[PDB]
Amino acid sequence: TKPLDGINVLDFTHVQAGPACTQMMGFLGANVIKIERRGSGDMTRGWLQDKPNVDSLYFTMFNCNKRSIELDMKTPEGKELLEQMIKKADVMVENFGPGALDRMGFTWEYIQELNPRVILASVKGYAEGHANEHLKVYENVAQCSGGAAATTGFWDGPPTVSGAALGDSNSGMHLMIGILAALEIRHKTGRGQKVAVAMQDAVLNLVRIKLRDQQRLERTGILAEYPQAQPNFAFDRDGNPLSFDNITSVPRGGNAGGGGQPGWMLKCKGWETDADSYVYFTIAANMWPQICDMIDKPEWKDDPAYNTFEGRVDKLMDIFSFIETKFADKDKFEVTEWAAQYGIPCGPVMSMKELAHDPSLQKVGTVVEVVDEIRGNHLTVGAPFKFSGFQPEITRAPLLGEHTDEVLKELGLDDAKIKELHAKQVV
Amino acid sequence: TKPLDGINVLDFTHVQAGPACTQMMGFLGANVIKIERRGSGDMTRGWLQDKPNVDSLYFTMFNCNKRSIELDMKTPEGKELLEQMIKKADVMVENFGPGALDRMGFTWEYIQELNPRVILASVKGYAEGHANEHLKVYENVAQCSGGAAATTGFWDGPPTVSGAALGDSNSGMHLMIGILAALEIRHKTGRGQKVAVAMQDAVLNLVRIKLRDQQRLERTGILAEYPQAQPNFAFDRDGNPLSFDNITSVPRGGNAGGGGQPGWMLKCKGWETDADSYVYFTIAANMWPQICDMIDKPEWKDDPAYNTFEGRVDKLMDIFSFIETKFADKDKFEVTEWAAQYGIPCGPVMSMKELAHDPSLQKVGTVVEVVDEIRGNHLTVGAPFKFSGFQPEITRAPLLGEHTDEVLKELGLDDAKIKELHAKQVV
Ligand SMILES: CC(C)(COP(=O)(O)OP(=O)(O)OC[C@H]1O[C@@H](n2cnc3c(N)ncnc32)[C@H](O)[C@@H]1OP(=O)(O)O)[C@@H](O)C(=O)NCCC(=O)NCCS
Repeated sequence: TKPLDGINVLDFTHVQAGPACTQMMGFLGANVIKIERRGSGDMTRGWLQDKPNVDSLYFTMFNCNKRSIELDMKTPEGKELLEQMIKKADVMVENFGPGALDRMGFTWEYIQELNPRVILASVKGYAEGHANEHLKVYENVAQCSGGAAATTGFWDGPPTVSGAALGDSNSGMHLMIGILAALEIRHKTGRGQKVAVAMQDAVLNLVRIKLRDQQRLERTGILAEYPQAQPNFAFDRDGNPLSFDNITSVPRGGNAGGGGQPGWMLKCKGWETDADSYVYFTIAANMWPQICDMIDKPEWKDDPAYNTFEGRVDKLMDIFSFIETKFADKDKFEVTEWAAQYGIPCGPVMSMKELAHDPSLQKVGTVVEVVDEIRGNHLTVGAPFKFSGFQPEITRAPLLGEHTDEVLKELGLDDAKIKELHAKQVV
Repeated sequence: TKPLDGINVLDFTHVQAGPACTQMMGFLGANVIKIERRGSGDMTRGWLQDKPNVDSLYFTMFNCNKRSIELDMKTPEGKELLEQMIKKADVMVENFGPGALDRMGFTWEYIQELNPRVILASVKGYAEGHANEHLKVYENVAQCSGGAAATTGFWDGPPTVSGAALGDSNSGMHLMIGILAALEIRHKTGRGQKVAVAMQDAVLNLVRIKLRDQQRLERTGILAEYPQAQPNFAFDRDGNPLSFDNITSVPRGGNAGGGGQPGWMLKCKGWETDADSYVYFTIAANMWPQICDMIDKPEWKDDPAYNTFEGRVDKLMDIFSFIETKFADKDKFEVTEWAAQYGIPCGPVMSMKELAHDPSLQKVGTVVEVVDEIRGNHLTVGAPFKFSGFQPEITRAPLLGEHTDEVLKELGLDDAKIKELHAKQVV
């Protein structure tokens, strides 16, 4: 009915990486109890707010399907409460930076003694045992540490950060694989495990195709399909030409295909006026004829300077310029619909405005209107996994300490034991 | 002792998205049996080969921990073998493009009739029921459909793809979450499920913070922390300033922070000839004092134009421009180490060559040497999740059809039948 119904998650996480993971577990039915610092709670609450003294969108789009309890974990009575909650939890999730939980008294070793069944899941910057184990890491630092930044953007520009959250949310989703894997192993052992994802490794996993390319480069000295391998196409900022004579580490390739077969980002009508008025167009080698028909170049079906991967390298960027020319007069949608007639893989650059209001994404539950009576409704990204046997029921993100008392009742605490704790500045 | 021990995966997948997912399952212990086209098989085998007549690195770095059987599924005899295999399978992963398996005869409904326990997992371009459900989609096409390209690169350049495989490996990791969540649910119901991830939605899920930004922009007309909101810093290509006056959809922000904590990509010594000689440098709020001592500008500790996020977010670029000057004569690693002395969140852009031979990434098992006695050893990325109770065991990718016979014999077949199928050109 819902894969994580009845899994309870003691969630210590803050910001993006850890909360993204617990939220998505929440969307699959887990009972996520989020533990927050007394007074402020999760930073994201006060970051980039749109209305004052209202939880930010940063917070709400990463914290639906959870309850909040405030807790000072430095206090004798808070540690006592934690022990009870650990005994009821299936997974504890944390992204606190190294040794921190151990310093609260909750080493993996003691946790095992409190609940041999509980899984301990962590996000960190670097793996345990890495020389950089101790370094401090946010989204873009991890994109840098993991290879994305070096391999993204252009040959004549800097390393470029990706808009997508290659380091926070992607670590989050990786962690969520770890957690589920550990739940799968517990069915056979009766025991919990420790599991950790490092932002660098999560990034690296997504840039695995670039570690393909580094080895290709080391062994052959060239990467035929990169723009720098087309003679006198690519120039550094001083007008000097670029080739694989000089390159010993995988370079930026602009809008080249990557793991996609050859491709490029082509202008559509209005690109001067509209930043996102562009398609991506792919030359699959198996599609050469189809493409010649579309662009009205029958002469290129048989010329061997044009009809194999190999002949095409001499000229790839000239081909792409010539295709661009046909799109000169059509918006990205006309171009995608035209391309689709030929089966060619080609699609528009969707702007975020287009995405936030697309009827298709709301039909399938991928953009979702969350009903929030307190802060006002708001959009969010649902579950990118679709299942035959159930639908996520997303509900609004918790207010600070909203559920503190309700959670203490589920633990078995009389109403005056709760009164004590508020006054003691534990909760 | 290995989370997917005894899970049997009927793997139909090719290229990157699907295989990434089944490979990672194989690392966690799954019995992955890859079905391949008679004669050529997975097209990655012959795409960017480094040695002739040898499976490429693209194939080997996405197809460890699997066996190969060749099979013609359009044949009566091959459908019969498929039915037998589906009855032994726990999960059946596919990325064929829509309706394809249904046309082979294996609709979800017949599959259930064969095995009410099997999970059917799919990668698709767009979600079932989306207007674009039928479009063909590779890596960078999905990056475009999902919002990443629109929000990646610079305000004065084109939408830009990421070097990270946001569309393929990303999608395959999200699928892997769907698969594990379905295995968790099957312990409770005894039943399999259908599960699908669309590349558009996998991308969009990593781009959630950009949906936060769209809504902030819609509600307030401005994004204070984006470069375009510091007066006269940002210019479009032909001499004209840029502001949020004109911007209704989240724009490209160069190497801005992404979140609530501003950062930039900063030149280090050697940048004019070394593409990856840069550092990312994040102004955390709490860390401004320490930033002021590393810099040796102590005037900024009490100047309110300088010591608050509100004070800071109109001179932000001037500030990075001056921190950058401190780094002109030091490298990457020097700068980072200077910055760790103050717990400042700063790190190097790692190059792919630095990462390919980094000793830490090899010690923690994230870059792993694969022992491949037929093609030569090669590197690959291993498990990004680290577990206290087991270690993945990485084992080389299969030769086309290497395991056909072996797998037919596990299907209870007879050595006469086997040699008949080879001859009948079905295997
Ligand atoms: C995000 C990150 C950089 C934030 O750093 P930070 O502002 O220093 O916050 P910390 O996580 O280190 O926690 C602050 C301290 O207060 C403690 N603390 C936090 N909440 C508490 C509470 N509810 N009660 C008592 N103590 C608490 C922590 O144990 C920690 O203790 P310490 O002084 O012994 O180190 C850090 O958590 C991190 O690098 N984690 C891994 C990677 C990551 O998630 N970063 C990207 C952000 S999405």
